[PDB]
Amino acid sequence: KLEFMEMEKEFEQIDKSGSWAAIYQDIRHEASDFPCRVAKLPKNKNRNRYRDVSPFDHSRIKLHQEDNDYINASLIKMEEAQRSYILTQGPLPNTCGHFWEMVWEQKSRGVVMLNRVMEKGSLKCAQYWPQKEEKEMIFEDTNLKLTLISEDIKSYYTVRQLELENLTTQETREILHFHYTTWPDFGVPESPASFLNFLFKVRESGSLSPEHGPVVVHCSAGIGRSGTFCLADTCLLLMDKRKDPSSVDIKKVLLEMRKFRMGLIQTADQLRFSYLAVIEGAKFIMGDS
Ligand SMILES: O=P(O)(O)C(F)(F)c1ccc(CC(Cc2ccc(C(F)(F)P(=O)(O)O)cc2)(c2ccccc2)n2nnc3ccccc32)cc1
Repeated sequence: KLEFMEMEKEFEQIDKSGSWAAIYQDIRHEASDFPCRVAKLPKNKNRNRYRDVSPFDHSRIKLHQEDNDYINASLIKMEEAQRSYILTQGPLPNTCGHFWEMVWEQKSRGVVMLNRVMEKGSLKCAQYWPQKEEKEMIFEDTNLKLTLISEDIKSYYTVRQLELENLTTQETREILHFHYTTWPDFGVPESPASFLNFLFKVRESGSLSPEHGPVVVHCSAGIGRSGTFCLADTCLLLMDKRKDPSSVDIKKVLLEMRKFRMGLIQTADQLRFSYLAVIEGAKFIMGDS
């Protein structure tokens, strides 16, 4: 498979020449820009975790509710890869109900969390799901109830089964929560293997299938590690769908993705890691004969 050796040789070359930073800065400065007027309305200020991270008006997710339909969340639809994702911020203490409301309305089956719950700090996230099976939580504003059904804690991530119920209709659905616990803000996962294993667990669960609503992906701001996660998944899908893997251009795919939500992939190391996981990941998908 000389085609992979090439990419690897290229990757090695970029590593040698120390040009990941330059490649990344080139990509980000060609990023598109769109309005975020709704995110900037005075009434939505307390719904945004970060002043400068906002969903574009054209791709933001709307809550089918009365008062305010706003949530800092964006729909990323990748046409060629045949995959959609909803990227959002780690829930605020006042937006946890909106968060589950969105999961319901969009019929999402899975939630991928890539950050850690933080009570203090400028990079945090509220405890939006039950820590204890016996202590379920009710979101009064959106009339929803959620219960932890199961939990399987592993080394790099935790998989949970939750049960969400619309109190207005007594209906209930099973939501899978995949929490990668060792991914620091502005950092990279423990390792490619670790990341790929987590990603494969999410895939095999069916949470990403078109049958359900888009998987909801978030970290703290919903752009750096969420951006890295989605880019890798997307490129993997493309290398398998396309006749030749080497034809996948990380820059072009990242730019396409950035049309839907700003700042996806926050550091050059995240970009490099992204391509490293795609190289290794794609090798796996085509070699277990
Ligand atoms: O994995 P993630 O997504 O959770 C992350 F860790 F990468 C992340 C954490 C925090 C921020 C908001 C930030 C910094 C910031 C602001 C705007 C952007 C952007 F997308 F708009 P850009 O196009 O410029 O690349 C990017 C980064 C922050 C950094 C450090 C500490 C706290 C918050 N932020 N948001 N608003 C800010 C106002 C002042 C300073 C920093 C701000 C952004 C990303």
